[PDB]
Amino acid sequence: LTESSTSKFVKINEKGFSDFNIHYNEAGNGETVIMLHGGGPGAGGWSNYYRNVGPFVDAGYRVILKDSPGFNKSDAVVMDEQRGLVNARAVKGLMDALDIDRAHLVGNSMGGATALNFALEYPDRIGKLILMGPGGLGPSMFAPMPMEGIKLLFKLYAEPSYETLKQMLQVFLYDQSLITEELLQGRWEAIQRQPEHLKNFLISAQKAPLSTWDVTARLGEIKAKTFITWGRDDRFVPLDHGLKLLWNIDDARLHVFSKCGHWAQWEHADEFNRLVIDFLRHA
Amino acid sequence: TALTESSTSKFVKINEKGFSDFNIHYNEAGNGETVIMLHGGGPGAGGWSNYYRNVGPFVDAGYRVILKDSPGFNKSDAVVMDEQRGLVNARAVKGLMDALDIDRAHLVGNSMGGATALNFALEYPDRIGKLILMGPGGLGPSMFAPMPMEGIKLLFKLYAEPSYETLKQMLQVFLYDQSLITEELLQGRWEAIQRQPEHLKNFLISAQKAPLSTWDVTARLGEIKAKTFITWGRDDRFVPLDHGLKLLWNIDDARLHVFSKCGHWAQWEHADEFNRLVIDFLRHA
Amino acid sequence: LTESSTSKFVKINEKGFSDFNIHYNEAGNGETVIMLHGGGPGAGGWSNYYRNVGPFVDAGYRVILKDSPGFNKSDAVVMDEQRGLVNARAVKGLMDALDIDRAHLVGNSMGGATALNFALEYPDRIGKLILMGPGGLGPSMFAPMPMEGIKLLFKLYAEPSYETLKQMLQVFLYDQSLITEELLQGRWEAIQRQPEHLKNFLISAQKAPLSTWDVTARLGEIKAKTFITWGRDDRFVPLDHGLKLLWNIDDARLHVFSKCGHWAQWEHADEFNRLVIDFLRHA
Amino acid sequence: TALTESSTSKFVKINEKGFSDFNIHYNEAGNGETVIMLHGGGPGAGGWSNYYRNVGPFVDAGYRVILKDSPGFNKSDAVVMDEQRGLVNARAVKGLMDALDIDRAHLVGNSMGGATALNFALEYPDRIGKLILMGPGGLGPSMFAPMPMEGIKLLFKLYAEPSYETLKQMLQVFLYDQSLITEELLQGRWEAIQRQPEHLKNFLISAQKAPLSTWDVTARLGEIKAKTFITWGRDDRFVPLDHGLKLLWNIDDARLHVFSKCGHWAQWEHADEFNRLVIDFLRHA
Repeated sequence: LTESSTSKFVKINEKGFSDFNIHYNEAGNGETVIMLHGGGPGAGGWSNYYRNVGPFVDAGYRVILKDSPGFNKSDAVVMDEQRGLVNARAVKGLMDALDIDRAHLVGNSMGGATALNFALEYPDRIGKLILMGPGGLGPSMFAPMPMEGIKLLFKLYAEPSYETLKQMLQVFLYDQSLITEELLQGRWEAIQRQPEHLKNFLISAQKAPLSTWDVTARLGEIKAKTFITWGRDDRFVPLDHGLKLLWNIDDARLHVFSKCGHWAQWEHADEFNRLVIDFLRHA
Repeated sequence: TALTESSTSKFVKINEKGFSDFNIHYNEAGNGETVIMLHGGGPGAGGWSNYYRNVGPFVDAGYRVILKDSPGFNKSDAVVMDEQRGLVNARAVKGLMDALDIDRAHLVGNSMGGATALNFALEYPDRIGKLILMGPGGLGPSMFAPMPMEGIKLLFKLYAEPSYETLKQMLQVFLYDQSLITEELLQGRWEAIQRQPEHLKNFLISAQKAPLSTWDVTARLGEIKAKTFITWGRDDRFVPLDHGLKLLWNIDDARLHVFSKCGHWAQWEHADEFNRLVIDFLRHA
Repeated sequence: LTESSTSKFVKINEKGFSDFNIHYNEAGNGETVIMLHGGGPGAGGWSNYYRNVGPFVDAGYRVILKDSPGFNKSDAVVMDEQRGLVNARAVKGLMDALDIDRAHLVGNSMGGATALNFALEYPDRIGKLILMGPGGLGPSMFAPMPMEGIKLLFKLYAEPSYETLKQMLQVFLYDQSLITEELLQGRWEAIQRQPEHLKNFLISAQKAPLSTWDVTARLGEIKAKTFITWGRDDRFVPLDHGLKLLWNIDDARLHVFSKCGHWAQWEHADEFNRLVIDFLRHA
Repeated sequence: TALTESSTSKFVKINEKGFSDFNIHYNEAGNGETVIMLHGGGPGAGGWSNYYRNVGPFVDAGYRVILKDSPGFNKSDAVVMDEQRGLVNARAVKGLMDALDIDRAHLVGNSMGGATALNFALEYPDRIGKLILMGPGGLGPSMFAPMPMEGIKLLFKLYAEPSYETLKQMLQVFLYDQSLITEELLQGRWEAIQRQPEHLKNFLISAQKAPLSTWDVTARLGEIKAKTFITWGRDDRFVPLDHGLKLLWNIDDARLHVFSKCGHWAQWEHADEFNRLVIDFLRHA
């Protein structure tokens, strides 16, 4: 499987979306599993889950790596509401235009916020819920905020540069040796590729700061089976939020990887894949 | 042969520091890599009672499974210990391995058994494979839970004043869903208490000689190089959830899994999930 | 100062209150400080703050030890709403009939929930906010619930007895030697004195379980200077809620006493008094 | 005499384990019970710089205040240490007390100074009065914060590549309200770095000989009998808030106070509150 071989597009229509073009990568048959990427500059479906797409399709699943509105190859956009909620509406739209009643969700950071919102708004359209360091869960009980990674994230959005990108990555990953010239230059080009997304993201932040993302109060509503994962060494989202989800979502479980940053499905792809696939198959 | 408590029941004499021709009872089945499961420290605890929902699946997965009765518990010989139990128990595990010609073994440890497993990993690093901890005890104070915790108070109350009712109360506190307690579970455990009364008295004499605080091996966790899998019940009223974090941060290569709607016994209350997760860990980690 | 010498009554009129008689103990002149008791059987204004009333009045404060509706000498009542909110309405009523525009609040357990609700509903009628192991803050991130103390609390309400009372007290206090025959028999008589309160409390619990008490979502609204105290060894309310309040209430501080149960103002009266009086005078 | 940095500036030669006629600089004023305040470990740290917002109020409250410059910092003599700094610094505090005929002293310690105070309480229990800890360092891993923390990364970066800009960045990370940084605070600290460059190099050589991990005295906290007051900034990006809990649970008689909207320096960013709380503790605890 490759980026282009799975590259596809589709227009959607929802509350705040009218003939909006959404990009994504598809492969495999069976139950549908929609993986949602984070909110960092240059983020995208394939770039974030290219190490999970293969194993999951083999496991007999229909994998869809979706590009959220205002990211990668999906159309640009400015949001007046918390991205979590808006992103979820975009998800429903993609499954409607594509005719998909049920879908398993896998979401990291912004993707996790999106997944949480989707489960709250459309509980009848979601299968199992998988969260990897989801964002927008309010204050941490131990970590000063904004967290290290968040400060670098906004810094990168407001003042894009190779240097700042690297600094963000060094804080993004636990094992510094994983930061290669290929990875650096790779995402570097992605950011410069579509600057409009960077500015639009910042404008949206103005309209809806992270505080409008906190859906903690509605966690008791989610009834979908949930699997929470966290990198023990995540400098972007607080580890204690993993406990928050574990205690407030009726049926959930928590798995924490050691020597792991904010990119668990990538830094510990093998264990992540085995765990989630096992979770989807037997849970 | 059918796999039952009786069909798997065996005994072996061990020799090690503090042990001379000491009889250890255990339940064994299967062939392949060795997995020794170590039980908790409550009155009436034993290998079979702790792990009867796990032995079958592990054997079927291709492992040689040994459910060991630690010294001073169930069918193993009686003893009054003057040293911390985790260390003494660890010496017993080595003694059993030596006696059965087992070079290396994966360890699964619950509570006292978890402390035992940690001591084993520290004292005999070349004799252990992977390390599985299920709510290990003796790791010192909690950063959030007042101590002694509910489960510990009932454990000591049962040791001093054994009764069927107090046993039921302790089991209830150790669970998330108290309705899961069966008449058969209670009866089996009550019989273990009634039929080996000396173990309760000896445990208390031992506890006075070596308080639970002497079980704390936190300071040496950084020495453990065995790949470790830590499991905890989100609703454990016996040992503190934050100790799972303590282990996750201090042991070099570990991962932590917390089960929701689960009391202290993750291996029992969430047996299927526990079995799948641990077997996957042993096979692919 | 004594119980009777400060014993007083007063009728109030609020949303769910019409000519409702509220009891309390008063002494001293100056700024008004209203202390609210916990929700355990036999609880009451004087019985819970008799070690703090003296020092505070001397500090130049007008101290009012209020009996919440359905407790001690105040009229009986059955609530259909979370007690925190109802209790706050009773507080406003007491200050209205008594003509008190501003008041400093000191609340333990149920009293803390009451204080939080009052600050949220009537922010223009509160001075400084002092919380001591306040209840109704949702799930704990570490403590299994119901907590040890809560189980004994309900056990005592449903099946009143000398034995259960003692067991509750042993879990209520850190230092077991403080449990004397005088204290035991003392509160024992108080409980049996008015059984109607016990049954009414249980009925109210049916109408509004602890889940309707969680006002966490509105903590960001409180602007009153807040002082949070917690017993390190509290087996009734989770220590991590102290951090919850510290992070969500704009201007707060946290003090944790070691070797201390769920009755901080009593178990560590001297330090508690110095700290809070200093807080009221200089904060 | 007016109380200024210069008017309080003094020097004393000390003799102790590892010290022979070693010159220690300190700032002193007041009379009464002795309170020795120990500074943090960042480049340019010193007694006056750490505590100039506290010395006046403490002296006015009736205490003899000594703001000590630890070995290898500010105006005290240079040194390359091969043992953990907290212990070596503690020996220096005793040396200073012996040289000045001070029998017992209350200690206030920030960061490295907090580690120093803990070591002092452990090694010389009969020479300490009350113990005040303000964000003490070297207490091992955090149960929640990834390490090294932001403040630690900047501290080591400044030690290796000193610059005014990196100094400002470090100070910003150590505060909650970054706008509180003044030109005078930065200039004073920058001068301490520029005028004693050897301290930065010696600190790094010392750190290689005795990593921060050797500073961890967690295992002995139960030995401390001094009444202890632990203070922490809720927004400390240098040392973890949960270590405040660690101290609260392991030290026999302690209390914990956490300031909101406060970075690492509770004594500086919330000076008035800190002064009132600590003075009340020394007087009535």
